[PDB]
Amino acid sequence: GLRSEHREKMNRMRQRIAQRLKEAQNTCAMLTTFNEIDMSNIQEMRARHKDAFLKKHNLKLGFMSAFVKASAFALQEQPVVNAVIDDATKEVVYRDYIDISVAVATPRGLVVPVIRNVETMNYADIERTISELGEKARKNELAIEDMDGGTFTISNGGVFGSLFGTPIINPPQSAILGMHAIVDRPVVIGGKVEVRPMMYVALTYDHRLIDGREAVTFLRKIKAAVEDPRVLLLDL
Amino acid sequence: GLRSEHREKMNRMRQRIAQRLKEAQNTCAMLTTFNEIDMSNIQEMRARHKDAFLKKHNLKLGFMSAFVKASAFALQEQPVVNAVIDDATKEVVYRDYIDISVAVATPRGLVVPVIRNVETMNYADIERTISELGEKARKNELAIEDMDGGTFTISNGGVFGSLFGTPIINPPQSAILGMHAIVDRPVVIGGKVEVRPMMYVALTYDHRLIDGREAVTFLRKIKAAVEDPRVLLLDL
Amino acid sequence: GLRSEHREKMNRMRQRIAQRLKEAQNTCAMLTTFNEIDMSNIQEMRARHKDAFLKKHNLKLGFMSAFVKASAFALQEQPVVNAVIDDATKEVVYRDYIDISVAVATPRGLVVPVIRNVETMNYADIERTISELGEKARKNELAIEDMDGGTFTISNGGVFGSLFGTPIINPPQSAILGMHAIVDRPVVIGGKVEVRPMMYVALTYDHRLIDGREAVTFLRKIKAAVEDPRVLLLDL
Repeated sequence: GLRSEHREKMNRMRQRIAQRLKEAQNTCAMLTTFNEIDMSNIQEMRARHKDAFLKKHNLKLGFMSAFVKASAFALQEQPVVNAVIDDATKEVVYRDYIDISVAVATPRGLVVPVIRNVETMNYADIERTISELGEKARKNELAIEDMDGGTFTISNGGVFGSLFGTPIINPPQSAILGMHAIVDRPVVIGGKVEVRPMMYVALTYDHRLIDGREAVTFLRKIKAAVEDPRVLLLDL
Repeated sequence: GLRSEHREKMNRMRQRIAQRLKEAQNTCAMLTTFNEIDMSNIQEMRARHKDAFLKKHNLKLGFMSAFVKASAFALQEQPVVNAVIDDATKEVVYRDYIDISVAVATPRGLVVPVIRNVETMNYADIERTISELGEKARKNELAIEDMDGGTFTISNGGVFGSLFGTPIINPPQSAILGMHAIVDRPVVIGGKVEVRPMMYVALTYDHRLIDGREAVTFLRKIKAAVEDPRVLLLDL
Repeated sequence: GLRSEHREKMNRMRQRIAQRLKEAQNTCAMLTTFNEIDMSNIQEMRARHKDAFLKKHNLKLGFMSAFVKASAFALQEQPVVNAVIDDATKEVVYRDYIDISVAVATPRGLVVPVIRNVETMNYADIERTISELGEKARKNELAIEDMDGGTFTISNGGVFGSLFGTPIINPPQSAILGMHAIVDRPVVIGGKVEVRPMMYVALTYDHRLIDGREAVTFLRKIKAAVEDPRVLLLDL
């Protein structure tokens, strides 16, 4: 055999990132709750609205916008999940606005832009902002003010094939949604086993501020808004 | 868009609750292990003993009592899981008695009464105590001595539709059982795919005191006692 | 009812173990990601190569060696997962060698020997080392130098029937693989529901050093190497 232990020194900013990551766990009391979403409806919608959508808006219709809009609706329903707890003053600051940070992928790494005031956006606007920030961040010119102060987060581990896992809360928030890969699985529809494209979804919430019942109902609201997008119009 | 950050100050007791919650994680070394329970037998039992049980005892036959009794049996089998570790004296205090705290739901919130000395109770007694405490706590007159000093806990996230998640240990204990919603899922019975009502069950245990093998065997014991209630009579 | 709280004092070494266990969580930023592995191929291989393998090597062909070799291949593919982070000097020490610690079961308890330089071993060598250490540790004569300094770990909760759970990183490492019990489950093969022997696999990684994408790809690499062992020969 052989032995060798070459090494590299940790730079300043990576050390800062590690310290911040540990502070995130040492500040919040994190727990996770899982659920499954039937992705048939979104796939069926996009597989026929993609062509006309591409012609109209010069954009590709992914399913990220549906999740972003559903999460925005769920947050609007339950303000507490949109709030954050500040220990420096012993105050639970609420927020009337809602902006969401979505992770984008670059060969150099992954970064998290922010979508400002998502409550007034359609699917087209969300997709356009996502594409604009994904091409703007592909080149390194992404400034701090486009990454600062998200209230809620959506993490994408699905594109790499994970089944389900526990994400970690980005410091200045109270929750994070972690999506995962879509897999064909057998499910029971109307008392009969059937094959559908399903995906597990995991939510991590700060148990100090958000009760377990609140987190579970919030996740079920996201599920309801993603399975049948027409729920968004009914304000149901 | 618009921005507004109205806020509310955290009261004394909620701050104390948050501090206690963080102390719970900073004291124990928590891990989780999951399993699945086939709920066919309990449903079939209650769907035909409900009427005569209601006439005899003036009570509704839920499946909470079955889980409470099965957990009591499992705890009696493995004393270590019923013990707690005291850092203030460096002693692992065992307990010959067994009392279990079960979470009840109220519109104002959720609270956790205690069932004293569950080892000598039938299903009828457990159901009667649960109903009595659920109606007594519906009105606010629930005193401290009815909530102090549980050795083991059963958490109910199922009624809200969660699939599975990781609960957090109530401070003065070594484990907690978290039930979840019952869903019809395809399973393999005798080499053939079949549809049954299943439910995921999660156990969180303090890894300092309880070994992984012990936790897994304890969870399997609960599964065995809940799938086939006649195991309780055999002392098997 | 009755009450009694006899107790036993925690000895020195068990207290040290608990302190080390808590230090493990307070040092690393741990997260978990899960996946499922189709175990048909390994079962089919061993169910017909077992007899000739037993005659040739006087050994029983388990599936532990396949997992050990697949994990070694995955580690060799991604050096960062094999590295560890040292806070005492602010350096990320890499390792050109690879040794793996595998948990063995004894009636007195469970212990974790080490397999040195697994990158140059076949299935036969890994099985022989596992058997030798399992019989050597059955008797208490297992020295420290046979347990010190593993770079990666494989934990066995399957033999006790667990479905899936979150293991805890052994201090001087950056990841741990936790296997679980094999269960027959319905899966979709070529658009049609089918019954196969499956098993959930969980990876716990230190989020300070290993990115989520890296962990997910590493787990998928293990899955690819275990489902089709011929991937090992192709260096694919």
